[PDB]
Amino acid sequence: QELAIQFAAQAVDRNEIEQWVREFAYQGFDARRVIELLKQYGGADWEKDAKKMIVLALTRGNKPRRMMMKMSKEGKATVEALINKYKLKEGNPSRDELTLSRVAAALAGRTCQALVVLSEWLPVTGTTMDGLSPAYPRHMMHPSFAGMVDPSLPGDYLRAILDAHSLYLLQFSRVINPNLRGRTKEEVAATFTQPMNAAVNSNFISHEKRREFLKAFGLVDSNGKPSAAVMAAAQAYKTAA
Amino acid sequence: QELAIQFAAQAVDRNEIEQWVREFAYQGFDARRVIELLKQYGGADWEKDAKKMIVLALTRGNKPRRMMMKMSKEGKATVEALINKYKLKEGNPSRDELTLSRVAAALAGRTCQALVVLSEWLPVTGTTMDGLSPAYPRHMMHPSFAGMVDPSLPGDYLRAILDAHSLYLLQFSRVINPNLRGRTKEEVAATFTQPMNAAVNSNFISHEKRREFLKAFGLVDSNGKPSAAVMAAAQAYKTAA
Amino acid sequence: QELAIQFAAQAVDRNEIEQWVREFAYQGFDARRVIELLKQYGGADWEKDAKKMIVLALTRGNKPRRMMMKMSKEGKATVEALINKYKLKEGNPSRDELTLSRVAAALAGRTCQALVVLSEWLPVTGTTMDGLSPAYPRHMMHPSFAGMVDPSLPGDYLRAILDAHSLYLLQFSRVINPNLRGRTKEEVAATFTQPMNAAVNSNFISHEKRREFLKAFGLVDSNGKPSAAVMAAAQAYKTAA
Amino acid sequence: QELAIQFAAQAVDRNEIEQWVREFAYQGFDARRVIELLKQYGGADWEKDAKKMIVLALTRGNKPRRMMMKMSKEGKATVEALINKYKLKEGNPSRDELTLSRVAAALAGRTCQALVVLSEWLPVTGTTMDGLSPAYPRHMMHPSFAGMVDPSLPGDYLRAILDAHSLYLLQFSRVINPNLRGRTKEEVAATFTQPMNAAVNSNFISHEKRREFLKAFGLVDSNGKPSAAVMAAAQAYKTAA
Amino acid sequence: QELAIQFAAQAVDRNEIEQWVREFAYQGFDARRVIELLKQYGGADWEKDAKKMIVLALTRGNKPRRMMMKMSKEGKATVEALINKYKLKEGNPSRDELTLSRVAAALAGRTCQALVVLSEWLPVTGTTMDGLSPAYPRHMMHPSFAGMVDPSLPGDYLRAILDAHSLYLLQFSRVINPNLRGRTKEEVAATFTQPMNAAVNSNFISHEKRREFLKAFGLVDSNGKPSAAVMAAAQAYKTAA
Amino acid sequence: QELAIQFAAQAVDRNEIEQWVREFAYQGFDARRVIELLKQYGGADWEKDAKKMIVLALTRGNKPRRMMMKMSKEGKATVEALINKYKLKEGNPSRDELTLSRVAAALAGRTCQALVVLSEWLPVTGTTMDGLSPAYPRHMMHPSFAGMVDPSLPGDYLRAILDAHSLYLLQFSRVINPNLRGRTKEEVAATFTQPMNAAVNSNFISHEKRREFLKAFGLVDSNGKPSAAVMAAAQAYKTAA
RNA sequence: UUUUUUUUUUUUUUUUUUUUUUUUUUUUUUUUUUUU
Repeated sequence: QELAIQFAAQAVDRNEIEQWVREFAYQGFDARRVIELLKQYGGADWEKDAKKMIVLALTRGNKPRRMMMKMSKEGKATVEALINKYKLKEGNPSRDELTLSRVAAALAGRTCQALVVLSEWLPVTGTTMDGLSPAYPRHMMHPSFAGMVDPSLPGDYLRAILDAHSLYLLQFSRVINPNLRGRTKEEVAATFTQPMNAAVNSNFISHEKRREFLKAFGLVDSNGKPSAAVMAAAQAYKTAA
Repeated sequence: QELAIQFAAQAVDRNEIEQWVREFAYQGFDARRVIELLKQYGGADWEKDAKKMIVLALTRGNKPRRMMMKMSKEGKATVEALINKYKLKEGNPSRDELTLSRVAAALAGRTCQALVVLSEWLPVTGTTMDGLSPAYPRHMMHPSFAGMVDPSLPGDYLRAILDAHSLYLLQFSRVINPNLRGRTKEEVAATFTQPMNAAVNSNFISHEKRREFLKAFGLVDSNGKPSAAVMAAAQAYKTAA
Repeated sequence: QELAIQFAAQAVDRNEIEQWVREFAYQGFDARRVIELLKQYGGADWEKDAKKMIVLALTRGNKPRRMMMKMSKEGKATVEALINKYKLKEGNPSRDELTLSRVAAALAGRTCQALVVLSEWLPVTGTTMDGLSPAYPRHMMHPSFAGMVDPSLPGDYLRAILDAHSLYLLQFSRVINPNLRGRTKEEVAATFTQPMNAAVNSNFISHEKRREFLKAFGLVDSNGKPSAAVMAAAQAYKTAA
Repeated sequence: QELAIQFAAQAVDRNEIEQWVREFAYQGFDARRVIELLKQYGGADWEKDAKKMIVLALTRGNKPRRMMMKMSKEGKATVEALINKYKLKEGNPSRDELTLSRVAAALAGRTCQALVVLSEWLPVTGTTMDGLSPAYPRHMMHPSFAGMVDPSLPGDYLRAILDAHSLYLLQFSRVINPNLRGRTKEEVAATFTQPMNAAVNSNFISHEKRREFLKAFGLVDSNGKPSAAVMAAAQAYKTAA
Repeated sequence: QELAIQFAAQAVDRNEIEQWVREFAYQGFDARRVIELLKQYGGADWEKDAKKMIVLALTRGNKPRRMMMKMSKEGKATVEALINKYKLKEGNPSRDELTLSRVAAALAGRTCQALVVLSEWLPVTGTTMDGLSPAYPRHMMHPSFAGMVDPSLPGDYLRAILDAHSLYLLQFSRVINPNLRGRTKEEVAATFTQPMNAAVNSNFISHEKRREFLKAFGLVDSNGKPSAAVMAAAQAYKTAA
Repeated sequence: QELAIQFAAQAVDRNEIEQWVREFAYQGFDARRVIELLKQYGGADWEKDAKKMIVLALTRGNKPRRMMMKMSKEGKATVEALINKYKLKEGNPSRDELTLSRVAAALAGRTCQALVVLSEWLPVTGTTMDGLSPAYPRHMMHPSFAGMVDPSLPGDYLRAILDAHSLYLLQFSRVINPNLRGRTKEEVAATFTQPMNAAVNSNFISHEKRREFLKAFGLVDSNGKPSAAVMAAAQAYKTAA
């Protein structure tokens, strides 16, 4: 009956396992087919509407019918136009459905750049983040930044980017979710660490191209070492409450 | 399909984003509507009644029907006269509605000045605040002070004003809300930091005019550096329980 | 629309605000009404019955019908005689109504002196308070003592009297209220600090006359500095659980 | 109206207050009523049965019908004989009713002496108490010991006896009451301090006679100073968890 | 009425109290009844079946009908044969009833020796106990060990054996009782300290014979001083969580 | 009656006890039944499907119907075929039923080898484990590793492997179980230590064969001493929160 | 001298939240609690 030893003695095929992990992957976040659906509904005006949807998701939220209740007449007409065109939903729906958070996650490059302008209009302001860590990087102030993180970066550097980004996520998750307010750092960390690592390890946008974005935003140097601003934020998360 | 890199490589238009944030803005509070409604119901006697309502909201509270139960005959007639004229409500109602807290928040300048006289009649007395931080600024002893804070001030100075003001808010929020009494500093901070930052970043009263008020109250010097009293209160909040 | 600056630029009238704070004060002014009602129902025998009501409120409680259930035949007749004459009630009723706690609060001078005799008959004994702070002042062992506290006293000294008195209130509030037993020092403090400060800042009995009582009880010296017994009790409250 | 100063200036009559406190006293315990009922049901064999009831309450508990379920045939007949004769009950009944705890509390002198023999048969053994404080006084190992404590003893000495006695109460109350196990020393203190002080300040057995018992048990010397064993137990309670 | 002083002045009869404590003892003294019942039901094959019942109670538990559900066909027949012969029960039944835990408790000498062989088959393994205290005594790894403890041993030595044994009980009680998992060291201690002390102070097996067993197991030396392994485990309980 | 001493004086037969522990063992024989059922449903294609089920259980989870909801068309396909063939269930079912966790536990050899390829796809990534302990062993990244642990290894070495493996289990159990997030290290340890020790002490795969696997994975040397990576992870668990 | 638990637990690019929260010279509890 002890024939499992022979099954274990078998040489592991690296690519045979790589085929099944991509097949049995946690699908739902879409990312690559978000752009496929954006051009399907939007057509030619998909780029202008995507820019509108990034500002909308960053300042207000993910639920479009809830934010429409407390909004201006000018906003009410523009938001409803996007819901009836792109068939936008709220929460975590199917693979073929679109949400405001999914549009911001797929176009992570434009989203991170928009955070420099939209600094004091976010649920967690830049001044609040500056209090925890002096001169906190504005580009890290959204969960979609995890899609811009290069996993090929060295261990100490990769952890320094993720720990600095987790400082915002700790504050942000407690603001948007009221039942996580009383819960400790470790309890809050367990809710955002899983979708964060999934966005870093996603095959969408190559390792070299992702590294170029981090250099352009002024997060890492020519080699890959993070800036003093990132290092201070990563150290602040270690002693955070 | 990976054409999102080209969309991300695009230079972000600062003013194009500024147009949409004002369009998709959160329709809440608005200090302009309060003054517009005060002159609509009051007429000419709106300034004298506003002075009465600021003192009423400072010493008693926001609920007018609840405070009327335990009040003198002189007060009962004057308070009911304001409810039937200005159509005053309790809690968080619609944009077209008025509350005692909204009147005190819109006219933040007069409210701040009234705290110097009404020091020992507040829920949190000046002597109690003096125990935590020696010679605590009396002008910071109301959540409406956030509307007098200048966001154009340097980072270190802007945080010093907000941290000093948060020392009162920590004590005040635990007094008016009984379920926040047992909860830690971080838990209490999360409830008042959001409407505080919204009042600082609000377009009502220019950055230069707001800076003049802080100088007049004796909080900041000719340049913008806060006084020793403000600096001690900001340091006290860092080590607060 | 930004005309609130002109309303704020107005010079604050100290006495105009002083008129409205007394008008919009909590209830239709206490203490004075109690003595006015005591002479109205009692007549000439009001002083002897007040002495009886002080001993009754200090040893038993505020509810007269509840304490009558577990009392001697001699007590049952004397207590019922006071209820039918002075129309005594239980809890927090209207301005024109009388309670055993209100009689003890109005005549704070006689109440504090009675605590020296009635030391081991209180819910919190003198021996129990002497364990927390060596030689705890017996005169502070009732919430009515707040009416004998002089607010004109220097900041450091005024806080020393209130912190020493709060050490008793922390123990007393947890004894009379069972749901406050499990709650921390900060949670218990928030329930008694509000009516305590209201009795200190009350206009009943002059600042100079109140200072004379504290000197007579042996709490403060000829100038206003509290005794070693008061200073030790104030320090004990800072490290109290 | 400020004529309360004249009422307060009056010299407090020690004896006049002493008359009303005994008149308006709270009834719950019995002491005199217990012995009156023991001779009423027992008659001549009341002294032999009281000795049996002290051993029964000390080793087993207060509930007689519950302890009979897990007892020998010899015990079952003797215990039931006491229930049918003295009409013994369980819990906190009326003044005219008797319980095993009330018999042990009324005859505190015999109960404390029985603890020397019944040392390892108690819920909290003498060896367990020796671990907390070396050579712990055996006479203090029952809540009925509070009835033997002399309140006329000096402050430092009176607190030393109560703090040493509370060391047992802290362990015992957590053993019999399972919901008090998780609660801190201060939370446990609040449940036993009220009936403890009531027994100390009770008029049953004079101050001089109570002092003689403490001297006979070897707790205090010829003057009133407690022994090294009591002093060590009082110091152990101050640092107890 | 104060005639209790005369009743207390009476000389306490050591043996008169000793008669009633044995009469009013807790029905659990089955140490004699178990062996008496094993000889009645089993007969001559009682010694072989007792050895089987010790291994069964140590590895599985005290519920014979519950453990039979998840067991081999060979075990199912042997276990059911013991239940139908000795009339074995589960839980806490009457005096003249037998349970797997009662058989292991009565024959404590064989049970403790079986723990050396059955080390990794217990609910709490020997390797787990070695992590808390290096080289933890295997003979102490069962609540029945309390019946092998000599109470005539010196105070410091007696406490060292009990504190070392309590380290296992703390780990064991939390494994078998799931609601005790979240509860602190003090809460768990209160549940096992009472039946532990009862087994130590039990008259079954003389003080000298009990001391010989502890010497034979290698727990105490020729005089009575415990080994370095026992001393380390007693120190580990003091700093345990 | 005290004849238990003679029964205890008897020399314990090591193998006589070894016969009864295997007879009165928990369950039938798990791990053996899994392979027996895999060949029963699978037949010849059981080895290829087992490799697919290992990758599926490691990356997603134990519930097959829940993970199918958020998966690709290619993924939804291969998973549903395995449920209808092997009759796969979710949770803790009967002995004759199969789960994804049971397949991974029985074939522990290939499961440990799959973790060097699938490091960043696990709920707890390798980079996260590297932060707690530098260069954490990738073969210890699953609860099924306990089945590869050799119990015949020396005490200090055996504890070093289990303490290093417990570092992952502490992080993993808090990720998959949300109510264990707030609970301390000791509370989380009590839930995984019991099934861990059961897999180490299990008779499936001999002690010598298990030792060969740990040498092949690069965990222990030629004798049995663990590597510096394992020693650092075991030390990290001792100071872990 | 009781409690006898079980290779289990499989969570999720989302939980997107609001210038709000306005509490009270009040609260007046009782030699009890007796667990295995």
